[PDB]
Amino acid sequence: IMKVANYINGEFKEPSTGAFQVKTSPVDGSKIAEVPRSGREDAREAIDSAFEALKAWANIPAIRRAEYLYKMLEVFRQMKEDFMKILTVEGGGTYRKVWGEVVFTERLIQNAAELARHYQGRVLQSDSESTISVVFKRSKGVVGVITPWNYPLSISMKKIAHTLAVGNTVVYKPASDTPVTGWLIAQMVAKAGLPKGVFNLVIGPGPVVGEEIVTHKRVAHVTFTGESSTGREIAAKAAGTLKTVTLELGGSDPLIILDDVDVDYAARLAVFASLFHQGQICTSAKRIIVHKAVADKFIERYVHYVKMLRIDDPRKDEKVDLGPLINERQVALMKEFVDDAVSRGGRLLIGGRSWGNFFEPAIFVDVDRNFRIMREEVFGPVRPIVVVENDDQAVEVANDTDYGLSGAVLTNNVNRAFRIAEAVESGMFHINDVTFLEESHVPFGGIKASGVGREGGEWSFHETTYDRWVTVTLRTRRFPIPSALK
Amino acid sequence: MKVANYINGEFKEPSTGAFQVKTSPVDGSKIAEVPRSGREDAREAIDSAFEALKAWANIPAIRRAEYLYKMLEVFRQMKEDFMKILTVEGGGTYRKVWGEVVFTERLIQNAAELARHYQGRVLQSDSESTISVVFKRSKGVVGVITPWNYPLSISMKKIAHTLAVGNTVVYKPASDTPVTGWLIAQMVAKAGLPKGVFNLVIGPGPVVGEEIVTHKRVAHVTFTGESSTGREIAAKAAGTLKTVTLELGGSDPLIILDDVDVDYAARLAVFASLFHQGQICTSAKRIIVHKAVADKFIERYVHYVKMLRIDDPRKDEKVDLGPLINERQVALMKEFVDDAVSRGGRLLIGGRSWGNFFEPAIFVDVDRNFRIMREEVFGPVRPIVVVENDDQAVEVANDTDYGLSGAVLTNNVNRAFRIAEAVESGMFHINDVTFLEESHVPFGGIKASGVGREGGEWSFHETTYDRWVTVTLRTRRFPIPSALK
Ligand SMILES: NC(=O)c1ccc[n+]([C@@H]2O[C@H](COP(=O)([O-])OP(=O)(O)OC[C@H]3O[C@@H](n4cnc5c(N)ncnc54)[C@H](OP(=O)(O)O)[C@@H]3O)[C@@H](O)[C@H]2O)c1
Ligand SMILES: NC(=O)c1ccc[n+]([C@@H]2O[C@H](COP(=O)([O-])OP(=O)(O)OC[C@H]3O[C@@H](n4cnc5c(N)ncnc54)[C@H](OP(=O)(O)O)[C@@H]3O)[C@@H](O)[C@H]2O)c1
Repeated sequence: IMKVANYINGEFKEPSTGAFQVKTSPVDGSKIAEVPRSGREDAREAIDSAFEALKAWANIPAIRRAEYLYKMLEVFRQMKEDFMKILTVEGGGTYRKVWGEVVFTERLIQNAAELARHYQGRVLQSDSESTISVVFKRSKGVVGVITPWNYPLSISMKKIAHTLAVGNTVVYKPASDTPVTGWLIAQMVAKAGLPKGVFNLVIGPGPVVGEEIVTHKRVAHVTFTGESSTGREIAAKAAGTLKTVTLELGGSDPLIILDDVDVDYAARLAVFASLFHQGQICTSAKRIIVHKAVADKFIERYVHYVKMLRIDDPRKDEKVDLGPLINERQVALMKEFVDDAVSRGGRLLIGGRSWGNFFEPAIFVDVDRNFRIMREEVFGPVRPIVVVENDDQAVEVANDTDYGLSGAVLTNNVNRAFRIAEAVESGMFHINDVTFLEESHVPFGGIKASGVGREGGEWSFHETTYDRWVTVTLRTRRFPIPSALK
Repeated sequence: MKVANYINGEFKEPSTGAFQVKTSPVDGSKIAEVPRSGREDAREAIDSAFEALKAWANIPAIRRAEYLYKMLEVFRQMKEDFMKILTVEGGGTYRKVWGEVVFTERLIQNAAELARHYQGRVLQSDSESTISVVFKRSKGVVGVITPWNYPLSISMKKIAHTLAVGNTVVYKPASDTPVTGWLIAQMVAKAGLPKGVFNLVIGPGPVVGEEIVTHKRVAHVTFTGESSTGREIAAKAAGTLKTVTLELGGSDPLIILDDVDVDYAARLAVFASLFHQGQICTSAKRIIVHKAVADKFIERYVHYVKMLRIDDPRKDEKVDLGPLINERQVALMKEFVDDAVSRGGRLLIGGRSWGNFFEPAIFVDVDRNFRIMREEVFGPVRPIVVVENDDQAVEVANDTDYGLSGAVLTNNVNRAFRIAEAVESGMFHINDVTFLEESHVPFGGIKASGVGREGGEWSFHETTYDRWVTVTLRTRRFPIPSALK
């Protein structure tokens, strides 16, 4: 009953040119909706609207912004089943995946509302007599939000909800493969009645709409989640107007399994960590590293559970384990990974078939450091298992990557756990749990090629505000020039 | 005098043997031969810092604090040498260089005091049986690239705090102040810091600085300098996803309302606008006065400016202003004066120059199109603008691309706070100079003035990252495969 459109300055509307594109389902190729193909002028209109809305939005008390976010939370709760539907048909997520994403998104919006009133500055001791010295927190201004296709709702809303809570306005450009999720977000914001211009949605190509956002002089900050190469390009262009950035650029997270574990549980945990959402998760367990003393048993058990994974149309029922990859380019890439591994002498334990956008888990052993699946982020269900002889070796292999997002170790030994945790070069680490653990109010982010900054709760607030030192001097002073005085 | 790099615990010549002669801005006399290092010397320093990183970051903080307390001890014995070099090399007066040295002692001590106290967080987990904490970790090897105006205090704020928190350092001082940098390395060497923890490389920004900024093993660059340079650095830094701290100058407003002690305001304004010949990022560069006191203010201000004594800063302790750092700066100030005259500006006083010396040029009848209103004037040329009310004062104050500091002079609490809130700057001062600065406060700007904050724990935030770690104490069930069982 409704057309998909941009949302700019309180109004749903077509791109100025009227150009559109057809969004199809990765499940079966069927048509989902025609969507805007916006260009530079649509981006500019959104930026100007965000800019004009900024001062009124930033200057109201935090409690008023919290109120708007609680309204959004209310509307989101009403829209849950619409979001689940779209995440499944447009993004290819299974029922359990999209259910989890929606539950997390509810928690994120609530978290941002909860924290709005409580972001504190500092009162300082002055080294000088008769002076008051404090630090306020101020919003950065208009913030560009540029997001990916894998968890398009939760990733977008973590950025959007927290950025808004602290008095910034937003220009949001969703991934081209997930525009309907972006439009549903705009629907939610509009029904919650946020002031015009405070939130704007522009649907269009990254190299056009996104680049205008990154280079516009009125944008103060860009928060971006996507590929490491896209991020470095954005960071470079952002420097032109000295805007700050937050960048979460993918990972190749190590899951380290020691010899003292419950092997069967380790295998159940490893299967979930490595293959959930078809491995299309930035903090997926992309490189599995097992101690030789349990390697045979682990590999056997891991493959045993992988055999059970059910791959199907995710709309079929609630128990489907894996849906399709997002598009044909992803399938082609996964084929290259498999092909490279096999040609290098790698042992394909299980899997390898694809059809349309579907791609089965493909598990390898007997790999070395020059395999493409050891050297690159594998954003799909192709996974190497590496056998190591001791903990030093576990750490060496774990760190032999350009990335550094998350990581995990399974062991019951407190010494081995903590030593490995300290030595693994990552922004996040988890002992006895999956690599993709995530909470709404924790600092989520990486080091090395995985990007810059942290998002979640107050860490998001840190990214999109600045500290403002203000003093009051209560005494008159004498000055060193002109020395001829008095 | 001959000066060298300090790399991996050793004072050494650049590998080309290339050197150049540094002269005094005061009289053009020789001061020293200094390295003209290249990309290989920078690479060596970076490599040394990288190899020293693990051992330096992983010792307890109290150990790093001890080294800093030792640096403090050595610095205290070298004070006079720093003052000498700051005057002869940088052109600073006795009062200026004394102030910089006192502040530098405080900076080093502040970094030592704070090292053991930088805390992470223990969080509430939304999950059962889960411990959730956040550690602070060193970023790695940090490049520090510095300017010539306050070469000691600016360098040490960055150096000491960055070291305190377990980073190693590659330092490239400004080409006009390389002896200051060498003296810093002397201080570090005598404190006995482990080899490679701190490294000095003297050479051209476009060669040595470029290599630091683009090298794969550098984790962070902290930079103080011109806005244009900063933008180039930030762009280059993106190639390897290193983070940056940038302080890029200012065009700070000093706002004077009609309820002030006018004579006091004039005295304060002279100090704020013209100390170190206005070569301060937080100099009061645009003076904005309420019409009700403007005539009286302008007269008193010019009266005090008249009294300033400009001379060889080596002469005695009472010289008010020395020279500018070089002839390029004098030529720039002449451009500013030329533009103001051409636009109808009224030169109330000053403008005389000889060699690197320049007598403060004060203009009235200026408007928003003058270069001295539109650009950072890093030197002794200052406009005074007259406004009719507080709204206009704010409009003029914010009509700049910069946003570093600013100040308002008034006894009215409502006007002071409303003006402070409305002025777009990273720092603001009520009833004091624009260039107020302490060792442990967040110093930095917004808009074109740069990115990030330095000073105390704010320096720590810039050169560390947060690291979320959890321990899960229960086993759970997972959603795939659903067939389980
Ligand atoms: N670190 C994390 O927290 C994390 C978690 C989730 C996702 N991811 C990463 O995201 C990757 C996949 O997502 P993706 O394919 O969407 O990554 P992407 O190709 O880098 O694109 C991400 C977003 O940037 C836009 N874009 C492309 N070029 C741009 C440009 N020149 N200027 C501005 N924006 C531009 C894209 O728009 P278009 O769609 O129109 O091209 C999209 O909205 C994963 O491989 C993973 O690396 C990382
Ligand atoms: N915001 C603040 O805290 C603050 C306070 C003090 C000074 N300043 C600013 O600093 C300006 C004056 O200082 P400045 O003349 O030294 O500015 P600058 O020309 O930008 O140079 C600063 C430093 O950067 C180096 N440099 C030049 N090009 C480089 C490159 N391509 N890559 C890496 N490094 C490079 C310089 O080395 P070389 O000497 O070899 O060129 C110097 O060490 C003032 O105008 C003001 O804007 C700002």
